[PDB]
Amino acid sequence: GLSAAQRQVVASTWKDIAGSDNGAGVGKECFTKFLSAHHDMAAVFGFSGASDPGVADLGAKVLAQIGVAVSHLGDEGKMVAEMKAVGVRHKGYGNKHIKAEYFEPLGASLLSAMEHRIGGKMNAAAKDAWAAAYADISGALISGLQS
Ligand code: HEM
Ligand SMILES: [C-]#N
Repeated sequence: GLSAAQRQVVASTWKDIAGSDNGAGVGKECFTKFLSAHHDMAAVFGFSGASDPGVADLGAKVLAQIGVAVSHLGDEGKMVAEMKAVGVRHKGYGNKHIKAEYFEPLGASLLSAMEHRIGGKMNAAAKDAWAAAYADISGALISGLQS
């Protein structure tokens, strides 16, 4: 759960993270750094490696989905219901054995890619609130995945 203050710094910094490309660039960097660090993850996604054209594609779709989750943070039941639906779709994605443990390393890569973009605006308060926001968004996706 996010506090009112955490919801506010997440909604505020998302404007800068989204940039003029709806976070597409942040997505490309997150997924390229993640798969370069964990080569074993390429197969879970069905990618050939970090250079596969699909990582820039999927990176834009993930960041665009985080953007609609950010627009619904004020209604928790709404945000978790729609992230559960995304999670239910993941049962049939990649190697079809996506595991809950894979989400915490992905989170670290996302927060670094966000910081890379926004610089000093991703301060300690922004990082804690985005860590809390990533915990709820992926947590709701995992619930759908395990349903
Ligand atoms: C390490 C964990 C994850 C894995 C292995 C994974 C894997 C995949 C794969 C393989 C696809 C491509 C499906 C296709 O070919 O159409 C996909 C699509 C998608 N993923 Fe993930 N995903 C993960 C985490 C996430 C997270 C954290 C989000 C949260 C926003 C997310 C959001 C999406 C979206 C929006 C799509 C596009 C299709 C749809 O809306 O269902 N994924 N994911
Ligand atoms: C998930 N991409």
